Formats: sequence, C-alpha cells, structure tokens
Amino acid sequence: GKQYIISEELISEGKWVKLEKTTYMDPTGKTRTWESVKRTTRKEQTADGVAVIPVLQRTLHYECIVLVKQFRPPMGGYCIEFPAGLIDDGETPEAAALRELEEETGYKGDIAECSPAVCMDPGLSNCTIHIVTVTINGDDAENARPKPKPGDGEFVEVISLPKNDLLQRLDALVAEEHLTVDARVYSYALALKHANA
Amino acid sequence: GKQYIISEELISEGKWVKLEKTTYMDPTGKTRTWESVKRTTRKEQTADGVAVIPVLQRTLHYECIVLVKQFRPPMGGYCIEFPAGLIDDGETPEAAALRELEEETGYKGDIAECSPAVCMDPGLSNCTIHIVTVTINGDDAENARPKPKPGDGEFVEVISLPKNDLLQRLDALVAEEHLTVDARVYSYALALKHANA
Ligand SMILES: Nc1ncnc2c1ncn2[C@@H]1O[C@H](COP(=O)(O)CP(=O)(O)OC[C@H]2O[C@H](O)[C@H](O)[C@@H]2O)[C@@H](O)[C@H]1O
Ligand SMILES: Nc1ncnc2c1ncn2[C@@H]1O[C@H](COP(=O)(O)CP(=O)(O)OC[C@H]2O[C@H](O)[C@H](O)[C@@H]2O)[C@@H](O)[C@H]1O
Ligand SMILES: [Mg+2]
Ligand SMILES: [Mg+2]
Ligand SMILES: [Mg+2]
Ligand SMILES: [Mg+2]
Ligand SMILES: [Mg+2]
Ligand SMILES: [Mg+2]
Repeated sequence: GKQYIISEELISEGKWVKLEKTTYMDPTGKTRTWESVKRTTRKEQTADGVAVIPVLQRTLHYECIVLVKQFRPPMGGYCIEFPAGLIDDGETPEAAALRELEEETGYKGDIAECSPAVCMDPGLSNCTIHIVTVTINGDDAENARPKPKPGDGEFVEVISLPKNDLLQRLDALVAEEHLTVDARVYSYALALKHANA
Repeated sequence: GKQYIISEELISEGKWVKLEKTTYMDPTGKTRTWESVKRTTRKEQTADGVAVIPVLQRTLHYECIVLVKQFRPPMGGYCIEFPAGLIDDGETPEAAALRELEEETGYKGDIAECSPAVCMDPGLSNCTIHIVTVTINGDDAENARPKPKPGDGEFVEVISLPKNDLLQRLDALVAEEHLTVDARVYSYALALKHANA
C-alpha cells in the first residue's frame, strides 16, 4: 500500500521556522505520526534555497572549490559550506545562485548546470535546495580582487581549496580549527576522492 | 571578533524535535537572535547519526552504490537516500553504519573510511552525522540474497545504481515519478562527474 499524508497540525511557529505534527498512512493501512520542521519563508512551487558549487578556474593552477566559513547559531560554532542562500520572491534558482555567490564571495560566475530540487534532511524537515554548479574565471581582471558584500547580520569568510585535494584539506581545517564541515561539502569531497583512485 | 552563543531559550519541545530561540554575539559585539532546531534524541559528545555510502563490488562488474527509497512524512513523499540512522546509545559510528546498512538493505559490509561529524543543515539545526564509506563484497554468499530487517514502522526499498553512471541514473529515476533525491547523494553523484578536471 502506498503511503500518503493525512494531516499537518501546527505545533509552534516562529518568524522563520515552524514545527508540525504530521499524520500519515503507513503501508499496512495504519495511521502514524511524525514531528516535522518547515521554514516559514518557503514560496509555493519553489525550493527553499540554493547551494553553489563554485569552481574557480585559472590558467596556471588546478581548479579550486570556493567555500565560505560562517558562525552558525544552530550549531553553536563556525561551519564550512558551499555558498548558499534562500531564493527570493520571483527569483529563479540560477539567478539566486549567482547573486548569493557574488554577495558571499565577491566572485562573478557563470552557470554550468542546475540540479532539480534535492532534500536537505528528509527525516526531519521538508527543506529543499537546488545545487547549482558555477564556474569562475579566476584570471579575469574582474575577479582579481573579490570582496563579499554581506548584509547587516552577516560576516562571511572565504576559503578556497584545491579540487584535487579537497577531502585532505577539509580534514586539516577540522583538526586545526573550531570548525564543522557541511555534509554536502564532505560528500562532494569523498566522491572526488573515490573517483580518482 | 569571535562569535558565540549567549543563550538558548526553549520555544517548543516534542518527543523527537524541539525549537529554540538562540541569542548570540556577532562580530561587532551586538547581540542577535536565530531560530534553531535540535533532535531530542541527541546525546552529548556524539553525533545524531550516520549516513552510509555503500559500494557494492563484484569481480568483472561495475561498482554499484546502494541507496534506499522511503516515504518521508516531512517531505510528504518518497526520497532516495544513502542508508542512514540515528546512533544508538554507546554505539560507535562504525558499528551504527554496519548495523543500519544491514537493517535497511540486508547487506553486510566492511568499513572503508569514516568522516568526522558533519552538519546536515547548519542554518537551521545542529544535526550532525558521520558519513561512513563501506564496501560490500557482492561475491560473498551472504550478500547474494540480502534481505532488509526493518523496524515496526519502517518500510524501505533498496535501489542499487551503477557508480559509473550515478547522476544520469538518478535523473532517470526522477523522470519516472514524483521522487526527491537527497542532497548528499546528489552532491556525491555530481562530484563523480566533475572529478578529473
Ligand atoms: N532560522 C533562522 N533564524 C533566524 N533568522 C533566519 C533564519 N534563517 C534565515 N534567517 C534570516 O534570513 C537570512 C537568510 O540567509 P541566506 O543566506 O539567504 C540562507 P542561509 O542561511 O545561507 O541558508 C541557506 C541554506 O543552507 C541552510 O543551512 C538552509 O538549508 C538553507 O536552505 C539569514 O541570514 C537571516 O538574516
Ligand atoms: N522526526 C521524527 N518524528 C517522529 N519519529 C521520529 C522522528 N525522528 C526519528 N523518529 C523515530 O526514531 C526512528 C529513527 O530512525 P533512523 O533510521 O534511526 C533515523 P532516519 O530517519 O533514518 O534519519 C537518519 C538521518 O537522515 C535523516 O534525514 C535524519 O534526519 C538523520 O539526519 C524513526 O524511524 C522513528 O521511529
Ligand atoms: Mg548564505
Ligand atoms: Mg540571502
Ligand atoms: Mg546569503
Ligand atoms: Mg533510516
Ligand atoms: Mg535506526
Ligand atoms: Mg534505520
């Protein structure tokens, strides 16, 4: 028997996040519940945000993956992640990705590809994002002196690491600093390693 | 200046998840708030769970990545993910990995590598997992006819896709029906294609 949602009761709602009690039908026709999380900023027929995989390309160097370091309140510490942001109203995933990349890193990129909506943590929330691959011409005079343009309550640090040695460099950051690496960044790094050998 | 947590005020706590209002100090010395989510099952000094990257190997065959498909209440639909589960009390990440892999797919594997705790969705929750790379000897009799041993309220479908064509195969599954691929699975698949550049 196929499963389906029966009802979604609001438990508590903040200005950005809300908790819900989800009642659904299981394969055996039995009613069960689940505690779900959702963002209050999600628009209809639109993913919550985007994560950007910024590939910095330079003539004299191997490719680099541009990451950002930010203090994350929910984590109680600093985290290393792909640049990311919530999609603004009417804005396409691609546009959101280029804007957030420039805002958080100062780099002006070009779209390479865009994934369909993927889930962030399906066992807990309904949060989804588009993973957008963007290339950056690191030799262009325009990208010589990049500087972020963060908002009021935002201070991002840019950290670019070699694509051919990503996993190792991420491990070093974890060991030497008070940092947590994002699961998507690490999954990306593991496959780069697994593909290689 | 270094940012840090000033206080955490409980907003709503459930059986599995809770919502809190976090107050922290920004780089300038000003206090700001943030809405954060946490799992109530989280034990101090340990990550919430593990995600397993199972590589099914067989002589003279392409390698396959074992994934699971399950109905996810928060998403209101089915999702394709790496087998994963919460870490049991006192259980090590590696043991959780092999245990969850067997319960969800029936396969018995060997640990290849284990990542440090990485965050699932930092801008929203404090959820963390260890991504454990595991290899499955597809030529061993015990792995010939593996059968999932799920819980009372767990219903999983095993889907193994070729590692050599992972991203394309994921797209083909999504073209067939309403399905959402996990962001970590997609990040992994993307890097397999982006590697060697
Ligand atoms: N939970 C919150 N509590 C208080 N204020 C909030 C919260 N979420 C967002 N905001 C406000 O909206 C802004 C969105 O920042 P983005 O930069 O536009 C989005 P970013 O934070 O970068 O996240 C991008 C993706 O990764 C995150 O972990 C989520 O998965 C998200 O989908 C935050 O910087 C803050 O000003
Ligand atoms: N939110 C919830 N509401 C109601 N009951 C719950 C909830 N979370 C866990 N449970 C209970 O604990 C079990 C944990 O299953 P795992 O299988 O042990 C953990 P799994 O679901 O697989 O997730 C593992 C990792 O990937 C998922 O996205 C999770 O968010 C986590 O990051 C659930 O099957 C259910 O019995
Ligand atoms: Mg951001
Ligand atoms: Mg933004
Ligand atoms: Mg932003
Ligand atoms: Mg599970
Ligand atoms: Mg379990
Ligand atoms: Mg399980």
